[PDB]
Amino acid sequence: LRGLYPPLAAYDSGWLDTGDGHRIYWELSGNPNGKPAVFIHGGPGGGISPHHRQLFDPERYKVLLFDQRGCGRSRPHASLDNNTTWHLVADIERLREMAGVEQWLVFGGSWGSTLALAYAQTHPERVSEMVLRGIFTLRKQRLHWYYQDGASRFFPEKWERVLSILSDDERKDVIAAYRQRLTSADPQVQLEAAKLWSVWEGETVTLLPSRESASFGEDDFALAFARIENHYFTHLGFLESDDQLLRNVPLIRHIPAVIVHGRYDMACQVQNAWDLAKAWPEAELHIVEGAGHSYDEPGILHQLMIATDRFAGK
Repeated sequence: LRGLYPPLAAYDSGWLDTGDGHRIYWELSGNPNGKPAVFIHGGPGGGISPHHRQLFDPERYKVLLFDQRGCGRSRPHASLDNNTTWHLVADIERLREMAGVEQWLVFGGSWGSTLALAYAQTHPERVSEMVLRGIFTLRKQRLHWYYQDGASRFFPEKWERVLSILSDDERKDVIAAYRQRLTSADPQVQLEAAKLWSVWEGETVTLLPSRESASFGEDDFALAFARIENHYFTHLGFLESDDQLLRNVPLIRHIPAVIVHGRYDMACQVQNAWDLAKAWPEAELHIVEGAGHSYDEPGILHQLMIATDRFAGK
């Protein structure tokens, strides 16, 4: 189809205690005995949404949605204690064993494409196919484009607000100036910065401006989102190799995949989708023209709904 499936209820939900201070939220909607699928939300620190359920066929898919760690209803709110790429990879497996799935489709866009890759490349037997979107491999060039010099040139008026709170010395490294504030003993300080990191993204993640970019300002979300995002970026996704994710594709090349990406996606450039495709020829790349970063862009949504329907009713 072109649009989302109609709204529906999760058939199950709960909290999985990780054992190191974390209790992660997880839903279960679709079909009990259907094709097992997992949704991997993006923007490190963003959270799942009821809309993420309407993205898969109700009668054919059993989708597992889960809040990441310190975000969403996942308990330890804004907790950056034991919250890295590799810890999250462990949570996907727990949820798998728990869910009782031996292998499933990994649906994840933006940061979720990152985690999808990082998970697929360490558990190649647990993914049947992958549907990636707005590819994000976490290379230094990519963090620099959205948080230092690049996206800035397209939203000069929006980036001045993000810079307003930084001293000139502090302006030569936005990511770090923001890690100070975000990890301030003072929380009013860390909320002022959190609201400025969040809104920047919510405002450049769509081609045309939408009113729903306001949600990124909301204190709680903005506190978790900003500090979790800046956390992972500060550690470079916790990968030791700028290109560990590209330079590790052979391990999953054998896995059916579809790659959707907006030509004008300002959060993660097309260059990432192309680079990954240039390395994974068996994957079907779809550079949707006239669109931005958000999954819900009409052109990106289409290809996503098409990939999903195909990967299930093959």
